[PDB]
Amino acid sequence: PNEECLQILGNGAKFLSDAEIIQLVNAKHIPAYKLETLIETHERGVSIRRQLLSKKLSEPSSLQYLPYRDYNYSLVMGACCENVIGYMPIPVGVAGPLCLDEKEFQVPMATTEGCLVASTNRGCRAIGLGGGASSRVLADGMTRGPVVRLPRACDSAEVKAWLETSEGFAVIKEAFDSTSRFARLQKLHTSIAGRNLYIRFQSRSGDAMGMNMISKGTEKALSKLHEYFPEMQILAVSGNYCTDKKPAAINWIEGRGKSVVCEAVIPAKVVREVLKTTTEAMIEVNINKNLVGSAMAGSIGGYNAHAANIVTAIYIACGQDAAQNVGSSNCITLMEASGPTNEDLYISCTMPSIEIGTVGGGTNLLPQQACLQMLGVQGACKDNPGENARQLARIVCGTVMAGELSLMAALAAG
Amino acid sequence: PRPNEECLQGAKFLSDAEIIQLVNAKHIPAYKLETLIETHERGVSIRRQLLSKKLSEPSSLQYLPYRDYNYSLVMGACCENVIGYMPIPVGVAGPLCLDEKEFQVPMATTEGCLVASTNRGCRAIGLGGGASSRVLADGMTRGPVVRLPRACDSAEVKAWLETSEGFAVIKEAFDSTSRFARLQKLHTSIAGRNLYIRFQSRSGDAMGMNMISKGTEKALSKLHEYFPEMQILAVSGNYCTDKKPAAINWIEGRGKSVVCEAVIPAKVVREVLKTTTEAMIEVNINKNLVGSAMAGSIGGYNAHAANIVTAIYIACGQDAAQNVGSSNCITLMEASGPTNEDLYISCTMPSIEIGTVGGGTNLLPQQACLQMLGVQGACKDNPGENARQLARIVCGTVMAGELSLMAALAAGH
Amino acid sequence: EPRPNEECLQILGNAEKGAKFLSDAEIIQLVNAKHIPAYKLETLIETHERGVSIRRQLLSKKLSEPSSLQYLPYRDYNYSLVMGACCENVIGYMPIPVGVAGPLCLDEKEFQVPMATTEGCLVASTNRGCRAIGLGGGASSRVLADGMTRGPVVRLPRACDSAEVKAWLETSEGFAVIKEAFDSTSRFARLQKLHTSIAGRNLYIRFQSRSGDAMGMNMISKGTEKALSKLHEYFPEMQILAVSGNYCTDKKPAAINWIEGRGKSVVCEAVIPAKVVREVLKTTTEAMIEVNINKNLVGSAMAGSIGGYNAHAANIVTAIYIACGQDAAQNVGSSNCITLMEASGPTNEDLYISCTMPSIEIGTVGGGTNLLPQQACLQMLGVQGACKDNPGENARQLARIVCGTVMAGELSLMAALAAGH
Amino acid sequence: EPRPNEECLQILGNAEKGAKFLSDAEIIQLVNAKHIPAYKLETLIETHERGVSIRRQLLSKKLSEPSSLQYLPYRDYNYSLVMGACCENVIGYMPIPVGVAGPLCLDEKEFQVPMATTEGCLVASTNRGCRAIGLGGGASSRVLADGMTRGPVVRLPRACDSAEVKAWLETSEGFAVIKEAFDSTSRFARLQKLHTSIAGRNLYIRFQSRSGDAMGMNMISKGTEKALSKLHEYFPEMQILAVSGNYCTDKKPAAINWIEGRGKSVVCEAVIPAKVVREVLKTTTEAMIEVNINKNLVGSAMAGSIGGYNAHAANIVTAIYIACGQDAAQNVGSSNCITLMEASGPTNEDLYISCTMPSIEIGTVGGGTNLLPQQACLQMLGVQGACKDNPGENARQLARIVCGTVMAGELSLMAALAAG
Ligand SMILES: CC(C)n1c(CC[C@@H](O)C[C@@H](O)CC(=O)O)c(-c2ccc(F)cc2)c2c3ccccc3n(-c3ccccc3)c(=O)c21
Ligand SMILES: CC(C)n1c(CC[C@@H](O)C[C@@H](O)CC(=O)O)c(-c2ccc(F)cc2)c2c3ccccc3n(-c3ccccc3)c(=O)c21
Ligand SMILES: CC(C)n1c(CC[C@@H](O)C[C@@H](O)CC(=O)O)c(-c2ccc(F)cc2)c2c3ccccc3n(-c3ccccc3)c(=O)c21
Ligand SMILES: CC(C)n1c(CC[C@@H](O)C[C@@H](O)CC(=O)O)c(-c2ccc(F)cc2)c2c3ccccc3n(-c3ccccc3)c(=O)c21
Repeated sequence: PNEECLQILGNGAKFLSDAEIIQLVNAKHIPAYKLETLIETHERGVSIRRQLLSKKLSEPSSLQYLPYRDYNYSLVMGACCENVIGYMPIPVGVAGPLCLDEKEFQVPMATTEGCLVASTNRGCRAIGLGGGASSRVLADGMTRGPVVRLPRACDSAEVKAWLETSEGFAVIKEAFDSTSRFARLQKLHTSIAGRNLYIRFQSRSGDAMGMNMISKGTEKALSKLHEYFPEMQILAVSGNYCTDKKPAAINWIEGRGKSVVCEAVIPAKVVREVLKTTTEAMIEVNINKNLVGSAMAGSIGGYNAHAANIVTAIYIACGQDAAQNVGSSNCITLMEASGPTNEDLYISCTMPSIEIGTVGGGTNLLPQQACLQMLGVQGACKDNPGENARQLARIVCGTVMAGELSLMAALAAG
Repeated sequence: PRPNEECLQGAKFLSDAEIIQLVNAKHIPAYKLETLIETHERGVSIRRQLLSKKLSEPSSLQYLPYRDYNYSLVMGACCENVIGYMPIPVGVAGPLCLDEKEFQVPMATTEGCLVASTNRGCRAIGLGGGASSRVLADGMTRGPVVRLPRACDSAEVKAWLETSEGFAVIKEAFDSTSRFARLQKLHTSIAGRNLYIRFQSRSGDAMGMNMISKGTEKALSKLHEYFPEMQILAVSGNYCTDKKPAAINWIEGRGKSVVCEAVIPAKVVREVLKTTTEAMIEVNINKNLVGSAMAGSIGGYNAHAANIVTAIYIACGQDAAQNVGSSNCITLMEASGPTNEDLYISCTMPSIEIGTVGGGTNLLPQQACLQMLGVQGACKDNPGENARQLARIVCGTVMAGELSLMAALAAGH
Repeated sequence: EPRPNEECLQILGNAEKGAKFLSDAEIIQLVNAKHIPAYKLETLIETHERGVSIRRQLLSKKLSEPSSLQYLPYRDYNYSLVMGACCENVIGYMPIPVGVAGPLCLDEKEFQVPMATTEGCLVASTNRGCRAIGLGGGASSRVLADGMTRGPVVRLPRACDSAEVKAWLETSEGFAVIKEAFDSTSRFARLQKLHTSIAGRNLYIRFQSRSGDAMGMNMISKGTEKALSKLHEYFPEMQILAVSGNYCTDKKPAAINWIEGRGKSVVCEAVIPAKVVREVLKTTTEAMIEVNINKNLVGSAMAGSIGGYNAHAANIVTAIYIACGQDAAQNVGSSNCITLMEASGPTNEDLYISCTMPSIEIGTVGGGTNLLPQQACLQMLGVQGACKDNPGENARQLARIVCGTVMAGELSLMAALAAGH
Repeated sequence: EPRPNEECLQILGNAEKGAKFLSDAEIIQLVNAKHIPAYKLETLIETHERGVSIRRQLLSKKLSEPSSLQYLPYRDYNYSLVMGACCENVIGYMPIPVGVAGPLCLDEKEFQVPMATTEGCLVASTNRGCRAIGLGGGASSRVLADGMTRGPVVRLPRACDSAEVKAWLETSEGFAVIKEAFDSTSRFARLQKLHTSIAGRNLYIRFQSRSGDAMGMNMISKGTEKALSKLHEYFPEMQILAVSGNYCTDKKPAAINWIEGRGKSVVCEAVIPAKVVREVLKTTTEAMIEVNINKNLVGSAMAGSIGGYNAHAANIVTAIYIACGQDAAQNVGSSNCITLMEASGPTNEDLYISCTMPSIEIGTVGGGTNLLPQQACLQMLGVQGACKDNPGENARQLARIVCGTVMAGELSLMAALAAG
C-alpha cells in the first residue's frame, strides 16, 4: 500500500514489509536518507539498502555473492562505515612463530596474494633457528600539520619565532594538552613558505593511532594561537605537512607514529638449508636492489623489497587503517656478514613511520580484535599506556624483516 | 578419545581431536595435513586448534570467523596457513556520473565518514553535469638488475638493447611467453657495471605481475645468449618499481595512467559542499601543492587519494599493498565559467596498478563488487577494457573524494 | 676644468670628435643627467676599458665605502668578447685561482685537468686520486646518452583535449611533423623521442636533442618554439603558457634528470691495486667499501637524497666548470652522481670503483667558452671548440674527463674519511 | 749557460744562495732528472709569481698543444693569500666577468649586488627585477634560522646498542655533556637540538650550530670531532665510520636540508604595483600567477623535484657566490627555493611575491673571502669580514641580500616567460 504505510510508521517498521518500504522510496513518499534510524534491526536496514541498490545496477545479480547476513553491524554503523551493503571476506593466514624480544608470536595476515604468507612463514623459521630477533621503539608521536596564513611573510616569521621561545611553546602546549589526558605536545616543527606557516604538532596518543585526538588538540592549539595573532587565518587543519596517507620525506626523516628498528643474525647453516642461498649472495642482492636499485628509481624511504606486503596484510587483519600503508611501509633493509668466520647474515629493518593503534577504528570490531588478541596487544594497556600499540609496531617491524629475509633469498637463489 | 596405536590407519573416519593429538605426540609431522584432509573447511578447523595451543590466550580465535566460507578458490592460489577470514565492512558511494555512465562504487573500509564523504563528492559531480576521464597509458612493469664484469660491458648491453635489431629479438622472446605479452620501448639505467632494465607491457585485464615476470625471465635468457658473462642478480632490482615509493612510477607511469575532470557549478559548491570556489582553490594550492612541496613529497599532491584507492582495492579483490604507488595523484583546481565562479577540478594518477582477472578477483565476493561496476573478468571483444574502466572509476572516485574532503577543510568544520 | 652638459652633448653628438675629447667627470655628468645610458658605456666611449672605468666611478659614489672597488681588478682585460654576449653592467673581473690535477689516465690517454677553486686541499686531494688511478692501470669511461632538453608547459581547454594532444604526439605521423619543425631550426638539431606528462588540462612536453659541441640551451629552445608553433596549427586552442615549465629540468634538482638523463650521461670506472690503496690512499679496500656503502648509499638515503649518492662530485664539477667556461649554475644537476665500490681481483683485496653521472650539462662552444682564458683551459684538455669531423666529440670528451676527475676526487676524499684523518 | 746537474744542486743546498741564482731552464732540468719532485716547487722558489711560471713551463711540454696556456693569465696576481690556503698546483687565475644589478631595495636599505657570470642577459634581467621591486616600495626579508651542520655516521655492535646511544643523546644530561664538549672548541659554537636517525646498527647524528660570520664548515667539523670523542668515553664500542656520513648534507641534494634547514633559512617578499608589472615587466599580474603556479609548483612537481620550486634561483646564487668568495659548489643546496605569487591590493591587480630559501650556506670570513678581489665585492654590500658588535650579522645580511636578489631574478625571468 501507499497511504496506510505512512500511518503504521508514525506509531513501527516491523509491521511494514520489505517490498512496502522499498515502495516508499520509488513512489516518492519519504526520501532515501531516512533509513538508518527508521528500521529496527541493523541487518534488515542492510537488506533494504541492497534491494534498492540492485535495481540501479545493470546486473542486479551482482550482490548475490557479496555476503551480509549474521554480521555484527552494531559496532559498524555510526562508527566505521556508511551506506553498508555487506562485508568483504579477506582470507587470513598465520606466519610464525616470530621469535622477537624473547617471546614468540603467531602473526595474522589478511591477503589474497599467493605465496605471501608461506614466504613470511619461512622467514620466521630462519629467524627462529638463529636465536631470534630484537627490536626497539625509537620514537612515538602521531602528527597533524595544519597550514595557517598571515598578511605578510614578516608576520609568519614573527609567529615562527614566537612558537620557538620557551614562553610561546608553553602557551600552545597548555591548550593542546587540555583536550585529552594522553595529549602531551612534543617540540613543534615549523616551515615557512612566504606568508604561509606549516606547523607540525606531534604527540603520543596512548594506544590509539591518534589522528582524532591529535586533531582535537591541534584545533585547540590554533584557536589559542589566534588569540595572540588575530590576523592569522587557519586555511586548513591539514596542510599536508603531517604527512598523512601521502609519500613525504618529512615522515622518513622526522618519523611519524612509531619509529622502530629490528635485527637478527641468521647462522650460515640456516641461510643454506632454510633460505637455499648464501650470506654473500644475500648481501649482493640487498646492496644492488634495496639500496642502488631504489636509488636509481628515485625512491624516498622505499629501500626495501616488499615491506608493504607485510604491513598491509597485518593491517587488514588487525583493524588498522590500510590506507596508511603509504607511509607505514617506509623501510630500509640492511645486510652484512657477521660472526667469527664472516659467513653468518646480519639483517636489520628500520621503519621510522609506522602508523598504528590497538584501540579505535577497525580495532573496535570483534573479528579484528581476535587477531589483535592472538598477538597479546588487543585494547589499551592499563598499567603502561601505549605499550600494546608499541608492541604491535615491534611485531610489524619484525614480521617485515622476516618477509625481507625470505623474498631476498628467493631472488638471490634465482 | 582413542589411543594413537589404532589411529595410524583415511582422514574422514578419524576425528579432529585425534589428528591434533598425533601432532603433539609426534606420530605424524606438521606438514602432512594440508594434503591428507579432503574437506577444506575441516582443514582450517584443525589448523585453528593447533594454533590455539601456541597462544597465551587460546580463546582469541573465537570471534575470528571461518565456517561456511568458500576455501576452494583460496587454497593453492591466494593464501596459505589459512585460519579463517576477516570481514571488512563494504559501503557504497554513488551514483558516480563518469563518461555518460553511472557507477555504484563499492568501498571496503573501517574509517568512519569515508563512504559518506565520497558519496557527497559524487553528488556534487552529478549535479555539475558529470566527470570525464581518459586512459593516457597502459603497461605493467618489472625492473630486473643484471651485472656485467665491467661498466664498459654494461654500457655495451645498453647500446645493444637500444638498436632496433637488439630490441626486436628481446621483444620476440618476451612476447612468446603469452598472448597478451607485447613489449613496449625499454627503459635502461646504468650504475657502474650494474644495468637496470625496465620491461613494460600490457597484460590484458590482469594486473600483469605474473605475466610480465614470465616475459622478463625469457627475455633475460635471450640476452644471456648474446652476453654470456651477464649475471641476472635479481628478477626485480627495485626499478619496476613495485610496492615502494619511486619517482620513476610518477614520471614514466606504471599500470594505468589516468586523468579525470569536472566542473562544479558555483551553486553546487555552496549548497552541497558548503564552501566557495575561491576558498577551494586557495586550500588546494597551499595544501596539495605548496604543503606537499614543503613536506618533500614525490607524487603526493593530493588530500587523500589513498583512502579511496585502498577502499576500492580491498572491495574489488586488488592487491592492497600496491596502494603505495597506485595512490600517486596530483589534484588541481581553478576558477571556470563566464563569471569565473564555477570550480574546475582535475585528478591525474600516473600509476594505477589494477586488474579484473587473477589474484583476489578470482574470489566470488570480490567478483560481486566488480560486477556492480560492470568490469568483472576478462573482456573478450576488447582485451583490457575492463581493467581500463576500473582504473577510470578509481580516478573518478578519487576526484569525488578530493572534492568533498577539500570542501570540509576549506569551510573549517 | 669641467664644462656644461649642453657643450659635451654637441661634441659627442658630433661624429668626428667623440668621447676622446671629453674628460671622465664630463662623461659622468652626462650619465647622471640621463642623456647617456649607463649600460651602453662601451659603445659610446673610444675603448671598452674606459667604459668600465666610468661605470666603476659611478658605482663607487653610490656605495657607503667609496674605496670598495680598490682591489677588484679591471685593467688589461679583453672586454670585447664579453660585451653583448656574456655579461652586462661590467665593473671588472673576479680572479679564481686555477690549479692542475693530473695526469688523469682515462681511456688510454693522459689529461692535465684545470680546476678553478678557493677551497684548500681540493686540487691536492683530486691530484692524489689521479695518482692512485694511474698506478692502477688507468680508468675507462663511456658516454651512454647525449641530448639537452627543454620542458615547456602548454594548456588545453580540458584534460580530454590535453589527452588528445598527447596521443597525437605519440603517433608516428604526429611525431614526424613536430620533428621536421624542430630540426629545421638548426643543422645539429635531431629530435629524439618525446616524453610527455599530463596534469589535468596542462601538458608538459620534454624535447630532447643533440646539439653538436654546444651545451645546447639556446638551440633546443629555438627548436622548441618552432615545434610548438607547428603543434598550434593542428590544435588552435592550445596556449603556450611557458617555453620552460620546469620539466626540462634546468638548474633545479629533479628526479626526471636522474632517471631520463639530461645533456651527457656518463659512466667511469677503475681498479686500484691493494698495494696502491695502502701506500697512496693510506687506507684499505675493506675500509673504503664500508664507508661507501654507509655514507654514499645508506647515508644519502637517510637524508632523502635524489641523485646525491656521492661524497663531493659537486666540488670537482664546479671547479672544472668555472675553469672551462661552463655554466656553473648547472652544477645543480650536473653533479648528480652515484659512487659504487666493491672488492675485486684474485684475493678480493683490490678496489673496484665506478661513478655514474646521468646529467652532465656541458659544451665547448658558446657561452663562457668563447672567452680566451677559459679556452686556454679547454686547450689543455684538447677539447676547445667544435670538432668538425665528428660533431659533439669535444663536448663528449669533456664530459668523460669530468666523470673521471670526479671519480678521482671520490677516491681521495673517501680514503681520507675511511682512515679517520 | 745551462750548467750540469750536480753543479746546480750544490747551490740549492747552501741557504745563503738558493734557487734565485739559477735560471728558469736550469730548474726545469732539476725536475725532469728526478732530483726534486714537482709538488715541492712552491717552497724552493723565492717569489710566488716565479714559482707559478716554472709550474706552467713544466705543464706546457706535457700538453699536446704547448701554447695552450698562452691566454691563461697569471702575472701580477697576489698569490700570497692563495698558497697553502685556497689552491694547490697553481698555474694562474680564471677571470670571471663581474656585473652590477641594483639598487636592490631591501629592508629600507639599498644594495649594489655584484654578479660573476658568463651567461648573457643574466645581470640585465636581474637588474630589471631590482627596478620593479624598487618602484613597488621595496622588499622585506627575515632570517628564520642559522646553523651550519655536519652529519657523521657512527656504528655500534648492534641496533639495540645504537638505539641506546640515541636515547642517551635525547636525555637532558646526555645532550648537556655533548654540548659542553662541542662548544668548548670555539667561542662561536653553540650546539642546538641534536637530531638523530638510526639505520640498523648505524647512527647518523646531525650536529647543528651557529658559526659567527663564517660558513662554519671547519668549525662544526672540529666541534663534531670533540663531541664524538666525548661520546666515545660513555660508549667505547662505538666506531666513528666517517666524520661525514652524508647526513649533513653537504654539496648533494637532500630533503633534510629542505625540511630542517642548513646554514641560513631566509624568506623575502615584495608587492609590485599593477602599473610597474605592465610597464617594467611587460606583462600582467594574472599571467604571472598563472605561469608561477603551473611552472614553479605543478611543473617542478611533475619533474619530481625536492626543493626546486623556482625558475632560476641557482643563477643568482652562483653569480653572487663566485663574486663574493663563497663555495660555489654549495649552490646545490643553497639554491633551494620556493617562489610563490598571489594577487594583492584592493583591485586584486598588484603582484605579491615571496621567495623562501631554507638552506643558504654562506659566510663573510674564511675561504675565498680572505682574498682581496672577493673582499671588494663583499665591501660593496657592506658585509666584508666579521661583525664584532654582533657576531653573524654580516653573514646574515649577505644571506638576506642573496634571497632578495633571487626574488628579483624570479620576477624578471617569470615576466619574460609569461609575456612570451
Ligand atoms: C613475497 C612473495 C609473494 N613473492 C614475491 C613478491 C611479489 C610482489 O608481491 C612484490 C615484489 O614485486 C617486490 C619486488 O621485489 O620488487 C616474488 C617475486 C618478486 C619479484 C618478482 F619480479 C617476481 C616475484 C616471489 C618469487 C619469485 C621467484 C621465485 C619464487 C618466489 N617466491 C617463492 C615461491 C615459492 C617458494 C619460494 C619462493 C615468492 O614467494 C615470491
Ligand atoms: C575523508 C573523511 C574521513 N574526513 C577526513 C579524512 C581524514 C584522513 O583519513 C585523511 C586526512 O588526514 C588527509 C589530510 O587531509 O591530510 C577529515 C579530516 C581531514 C584532515 C584532518 F586534519 C582531520 C580530519 C574530515 C573532516 C575534518 C573536519 C571536519 C569534517 C570532516 N569530515 C566531515 C564529517 C562530516 C561531514 C562532512 C565532513 C570528514 O568526512 C573528514
Ligand atoms: C676535498 C677537500 C677540500 N677535503 C675536505 C672537504 C670536502 C667538502 O668540500 C665536501 C664534504 O663536506 C662532502 C661530504 O663528505 O659530506 C675534507 C673534509 C671532509 C669532511 C669533513 F667533515 C671535514 C673535512 C677533507 C679531509 C678531511 C679529513 C682528512 C683529510 C681531508 N683531506 C685531505 C687532506 C690531506 C690529504 C688528503 C686529503 C681533504 O682533502 C679534505
Ligand atoms: C635569466 C636570463 C639569462 N634569461 C634566461 C635564462 C635561461 C636559463 O638560465 C634558466 C632557465 O633555463 C630556467 C628555467 O626557466 O627553466 C631565459 C630563458 C628562459 C627559458 C628558456 F627556455 C630560454 C631562455 C631568458 C629569456 C627568454 C625569453 C625571452 C627573454 C628572456 N630574457 C630576457 C631578455 C631580454 C629582456 C628581458 C628578458 C632573459 O633574460 C632570459
